[PDB]
Amino acid sequence: HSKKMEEGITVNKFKPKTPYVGRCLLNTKITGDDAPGETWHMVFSHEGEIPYREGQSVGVIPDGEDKNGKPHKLRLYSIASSALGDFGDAKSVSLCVKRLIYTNDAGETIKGVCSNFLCDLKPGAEVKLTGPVGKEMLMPKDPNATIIMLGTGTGIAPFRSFLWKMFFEKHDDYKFNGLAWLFLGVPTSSSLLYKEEFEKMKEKAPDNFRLDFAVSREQTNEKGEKMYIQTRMAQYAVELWEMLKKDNTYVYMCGLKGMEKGIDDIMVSLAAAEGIDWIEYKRQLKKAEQWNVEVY
Ligand SMILES: Cc1cc2nc3c(=O)[nH]c(=O)nc-3n(C[C@H](O)[C@H](O)[C@H](O)COP(=O)(O)OP(=O)(O)OC[C@H]3O[C@@H](n4cnc5c(N)ncnc54)[C@H](O)[C@@H]3O)c2cc1C
Repeated sequence: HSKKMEEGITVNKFKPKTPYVGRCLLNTKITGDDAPGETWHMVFSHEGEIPYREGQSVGVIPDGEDKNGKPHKLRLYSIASSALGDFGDAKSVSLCVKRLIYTNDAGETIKGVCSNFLCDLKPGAEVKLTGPVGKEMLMPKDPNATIIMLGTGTGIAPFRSFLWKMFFEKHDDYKFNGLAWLFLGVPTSSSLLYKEEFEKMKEKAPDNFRLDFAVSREQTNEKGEKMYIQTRMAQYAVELWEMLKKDNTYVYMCGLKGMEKGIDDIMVSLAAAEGIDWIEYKRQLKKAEQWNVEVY
């Protein structure tokens, strides 16, 4: 029994030993110059060979060899385009990639392998893909579901996937009529990803879509606290709490591993005020497919 759209999904049609070789169509930097670190939206051609669904991931094998002459290990990326894709023909796949740069123990700058390879791609370059992978983050079957989406940074990718399908496409068997509520936490305004597409979706389905941003370094709450995602959520504590108690409410969380703790921290308090132990309630939601997590 699934409450999610699990029927007929494809998984691992392509594998690390026999990846699908697609080509880069476009690669654009989607963060502003201010932004701490860059994020790029890149689109690849797959000619219909990767039949993915919204919520899934692909694996990427960056070109080159590891320190032992073997091929690099794959890295996973949530797909950021809906199943029809950014061109609406089902033949392309899009990624949202943050370029990883750090400094090691000796103070030397180190570029992360797959992220820099991807962010550096030029239209026409080839890229090795595996997958599709994943079941955790598939959409609910119920077209009148209340869907709450909590993302940080690149974790916006699967919710973009969802939202294109819900609001930018016409489907013969699916018409969303519920309430979708996205919270997106980023550090700067220059780090807001796809804001312009979400603003058009809001205009289109004002009654079906709610939108909240948490820009940590630029926003504060009354106490004067930094606006983190849990910080912005708390401002709607009563409402969210109420939503969580309904059977047709589904929560999805995606992004940096850290976000999980601060959210559990708000929730623990909301629940206890009600005589509810968050740890057990959360476990029951996870079991009923209502609390869906992918952090990395
Ligand atoms: C399910 C899934 C979905 C994902 N979705 C996406 C997505 O949509 N977009 C995206 O950008 N990424 C996403 N990722 C992350 C992605 O898979 C890669 O891990 C990321 O792009 C970096 O890999 P890389 O090859 O560039 O880095 P690597 O060359 O693998 O470098 C990684 C290593 O960097 C080290 N490191 C990182 N920061 C520091 C620091 N400050 N100090 C010291 N060491 C450091 C850690 O030791 C780590 O093991 C996802 C991961 C998973 C599991």
